[PDB]
Amino acid sequence: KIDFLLSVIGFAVDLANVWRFPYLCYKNGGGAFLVPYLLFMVIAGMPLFYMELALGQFNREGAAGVWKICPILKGVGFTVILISLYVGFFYNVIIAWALHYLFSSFTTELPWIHCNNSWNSPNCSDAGTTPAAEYFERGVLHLHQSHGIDDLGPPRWQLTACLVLVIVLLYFSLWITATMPYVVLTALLLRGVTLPGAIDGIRAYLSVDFYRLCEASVWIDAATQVCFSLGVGFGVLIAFSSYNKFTNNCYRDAIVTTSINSLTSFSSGFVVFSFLGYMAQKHSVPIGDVAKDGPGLIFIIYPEAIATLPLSSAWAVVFFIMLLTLGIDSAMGGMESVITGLIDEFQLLHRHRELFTLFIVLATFLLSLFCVTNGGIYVFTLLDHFAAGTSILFGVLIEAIGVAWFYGVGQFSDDIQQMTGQRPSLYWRLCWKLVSPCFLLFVVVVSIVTFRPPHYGAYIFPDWANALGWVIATSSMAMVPIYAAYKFCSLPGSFREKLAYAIAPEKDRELVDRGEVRQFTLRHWLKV
Ligand SMILES: CN1[C@@H]2CC[C@H]1C[C@@H](OC(c1ccccc1)c1ccccc1)C2
Ligand SMILES: *[C@@H]1O[C@H](CO)[C@@H](O)[C@H](O)[C@H]1NC(C)=O
Ligand SMILES: *[C@@H]1O[C@H](CO)[C@@H](O)[C@H](O)[C@H]1NC(C)=O
Repeated sequence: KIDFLLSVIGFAVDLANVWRFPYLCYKNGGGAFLVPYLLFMVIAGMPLFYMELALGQFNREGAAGVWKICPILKGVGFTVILISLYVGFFYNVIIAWALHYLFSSFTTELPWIHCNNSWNSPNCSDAGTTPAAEYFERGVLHLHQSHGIDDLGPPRWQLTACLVLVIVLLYFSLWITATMPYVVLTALLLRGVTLPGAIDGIRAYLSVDFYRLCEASVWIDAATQVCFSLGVGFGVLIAFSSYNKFTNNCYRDAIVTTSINSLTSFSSGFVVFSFLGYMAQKHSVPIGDVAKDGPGLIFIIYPEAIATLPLSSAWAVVFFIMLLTLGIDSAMGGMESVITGLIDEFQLLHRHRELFTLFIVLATFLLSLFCVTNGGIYVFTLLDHFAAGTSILFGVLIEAIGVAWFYGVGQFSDDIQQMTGQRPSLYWRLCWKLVSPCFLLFVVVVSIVTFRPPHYGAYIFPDWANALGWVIATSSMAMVPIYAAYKFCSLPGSFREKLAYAIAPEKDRELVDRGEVRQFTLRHWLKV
């Protein structure tokens, strides 16, 4: 009971629900993003969470070692590793910013208050631009000294020192902590509720605009955010569930996890939009013109909310300590999963583990050094747009198609019944077989066909930036066909002989050899 309670609480609050969710909610309107989020969640987030839990718990192997049930579909074990590496590249800049803010918040006069600092412009408006946004973009990022993604400039030494500290802390780390976010968020929520002009920001939150529901960006954003929040599509759920006993049940875990995650996301968006409405009322501007729909929205929103609070310095220190802890936890989880999977896959990198871990850490630091330069927000935006999205949805769709069609929904249900004593009902089987793959395929095709170039406020990325982004997405996406070709060419025999062992499970060896392959009959495919 205590261990199970602490298990659900751990996944409840993370960097996805605190940082990315309000950004994507403000970008898409507020309710026109809430509707697709719930629609995609209740349909294809719980079934995939349950499927990943059961697969990991039964196979008792890592992200790549599970695929002995469909030997040809193993490139999705390296696709997820590449995706996690790409995410971890830009996942450290958030922690560097948090460290910078925590260090700079150790004073009696906060710097994001008034328009008298050396990093200000004649456009600054004290109750143009706000002092908090001007501080973030001109005294921390120094974005005004870069023309665009073409003109980056040398890295800054302060953010480089913060990055080095983050890297060493992560490497050496790789009751009180688990309850600080709840208290801090409750204080912020109460303060935002009891503020003038918050009702407008709440009305703008709980109101659906049908004109944006006919687009595609909001559907793609909701689909990607569901996977980012729940944790599916990264290969960490399978690795974690590899040690989840055998008799532990998975549907009860999935239901509670999904419910708590949804509640936390809703509360975070509520707080952010309430403060947005207050500031819009204060500055005599509409809610849609307060700030830019960029990744650094919380770093502009939250300093002002702390400033409107008594004893603002202590609250600032506590908030940024909490943010640093959350980022460290998420980064540790991702890097641990990547390293463990790579070590397990190759038996050569087992006598040399510390060297491999040091090499991975060094490479991640070197490739994350690109976002510390003057124009690093452009590289951050490009990575955020292109590392996840089409690649993660493609990997999730391939995993679902494999596990369901190529293996057997009935066989998966029989395995689950053997594991836990209860065979899944018709809702789960139908969702695994038909409902989820169709909605994933539609989203993938829509995302691929539609253009949607990235931008940062008013900067428009050139053609070569989009080409590079598509290159780095395709690099992760294209691990399935190459492994399929290698596996097909490695097996011996003829076309039928190779195809028999390429798709049948490794537990089916004694039966495929004696002229009996289950995947060669219509009844196997036509069953739900
Ligand atoms: C990209 N990774 C990040 C966030 C999503 C995916 C999953 C991974 O898991 C974390 C985690 C922490 C809190 C909430 C949700 C996920 C994790 C940390 C420590 C130990 C295990 C897992 C971290
Ligand atoms: C702003 O800065 C100037 C010069 O640093 C200083 O003299 C002044 O007192 C500050 N405040 C106002 C309200 O001008
Ligand atoms: C400041 O405002 C003026 C318009 O009054 C605008 O032309 C200029 O580009 C602004 N400066 C910056 C750095 O955005």
